[PDB]
Amino acid sequence: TIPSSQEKIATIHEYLLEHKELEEAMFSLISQGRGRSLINMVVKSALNIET
Amino acid sequence: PSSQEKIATIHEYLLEHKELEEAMFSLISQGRGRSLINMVVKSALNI
Repeated sequence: TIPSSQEKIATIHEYLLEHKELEEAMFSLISQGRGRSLINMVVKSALNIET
Repeated sequence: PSSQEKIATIHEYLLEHKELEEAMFSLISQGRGRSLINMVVKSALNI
C-alpha cells in the first residue's frame, strides 16, 4: 500500500506546518462541531479537481 | 490551546475520517493545496 497512510498523514502534517492558517482553520471548524462540513467540502473539491 | 494540541486534534479527526485524509492528500500532492487552504479558511471565517 504506497503511498502508505503514514506517508499521507506526514504530507498533510508538513503542509499544515508550512501553512499555519490552514491548521487554525481546520482546528476552528473541528473544535466547533463543524468537521462534517469540512469533510464534505474537501471531498467534493478533491473529486472535482479529479473529475 | 497550544499549536501541538491543535495538530493533535486535527490528527485524531483525520484518523477517524479517512476520506478527509485521502481528499486532502490528493489536493496537496496534485498542487492544489492553495485552493484547499482558501476554501477551508473561508469556511472557518464564516462559522
